[PDB]
Amino acid sequence: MRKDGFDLDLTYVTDHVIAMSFPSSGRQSLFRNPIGEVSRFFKTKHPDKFRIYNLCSERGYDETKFDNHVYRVMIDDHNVPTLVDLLKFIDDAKVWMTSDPDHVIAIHSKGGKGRTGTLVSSWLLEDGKFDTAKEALEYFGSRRTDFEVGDVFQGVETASQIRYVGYFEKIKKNYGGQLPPMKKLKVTGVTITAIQGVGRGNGSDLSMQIVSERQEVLLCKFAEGYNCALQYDATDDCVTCEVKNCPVLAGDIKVRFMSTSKSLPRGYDNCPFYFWFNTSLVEGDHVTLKREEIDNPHKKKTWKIYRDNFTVKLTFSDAE
Ligand SMILES: [Cl-]
Ligand SMILES: [Cl-]
Ligand SMILES: [Cl-]
Repeated sequence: MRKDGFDLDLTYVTDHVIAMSFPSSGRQSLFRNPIGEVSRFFKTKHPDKFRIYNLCSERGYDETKFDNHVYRVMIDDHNVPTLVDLLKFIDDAKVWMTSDPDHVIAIHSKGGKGRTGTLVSSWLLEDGKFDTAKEALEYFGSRRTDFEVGDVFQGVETASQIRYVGYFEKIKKNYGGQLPPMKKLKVTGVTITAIQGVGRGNGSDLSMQIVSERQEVLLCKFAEGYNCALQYDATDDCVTCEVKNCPVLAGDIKVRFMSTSKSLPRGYDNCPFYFWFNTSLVEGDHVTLKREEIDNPHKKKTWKIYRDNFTVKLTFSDAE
């Protein structure tokens, strides 16, 4: 049985904003579901000071029980909260932080990085500490790593996480802190540039899944023409796919690309590359994401595969 133990990692982002995590378990530990007991300690030994936010996956949410002093947010590892849930979090934090100058918010997630960073950086924007998502993200990265070099990827883990902090910035600045109006869209096309070196280099290994919040709503398989029609353009080093039968989409959308190619590595989320967007913040008839704006190609270790001009564009139709 060698070594067990409780390793509570606590990082003061500001004097009243804490990021907490438990980096050490491990495997079979006596300390199962530590949040309940950390909460119990706070309400006993430091009453009416700390409010804990527990950020956990769909599966991990089931293991939790309601707590008066704990606010739960459902977010999958290497993913983002719904924009609605992000705004609800900000509202709850605002109420807690403003009611008493001594009040502290403590944000917890398993890895103490991507999910925590998304919410902490959004909070820093709400409290006016920074004017831009980039500044907030870099600052949190610097606090959690104790390292000076400003890197947004030290603050969060994925490009969608960076996007969602940006979404909050836009909501605060341009929408009066309110959720933007619903926008209904259908995906009618996908275009991928710099396809050479990516799987088979011609799109024939690829499939695309569209997920609405947590439910698959469309699957396209490119080579086969399953809900689609693939065209490979060698002269422009790109693939374009007509997307067929897309249902009406609204709100938070996840797009995942899968491959039958052994040579194309999976990153996070059990796939080669993926991204999140919100339909309400789509401008025009498309969204185009560059290499470092896509989840997985954002990592330098994949740059021999996803080259400088690798981009993914979704083309939309207006659904009333
Ligand atoms: Cl419950
Ligand atoms: Cl792999
Ligand atoms: Cl239509």
